[PDB]
Amino acid sequence: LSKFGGECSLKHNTCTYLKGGKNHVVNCGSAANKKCKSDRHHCEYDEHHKRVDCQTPV
Ligand SMILES: [Zn+2]
Repeated sequence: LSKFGGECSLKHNTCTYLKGGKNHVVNCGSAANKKCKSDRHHCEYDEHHKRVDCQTPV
C-alpha cells in the first residue's frame, strides 16, 4: 500500500496516518486548500507521489 489514511490535527496542521500498523506524521501544507480546517478530519498521504490531502472526505 502506498496511500495511507489518517486524521488531521487542527492545532498542529498535521496528518497522522497508519503505515505498517503504526502512527506516522506529515505536515498538511499551509495553503487555504491544503491546511487542516476541522479537528480530527480525515486525511490521506500518498507516499508514492509525496502528496498530502487534509481536506477531502474520501
Ligand atoms: Zn510511480
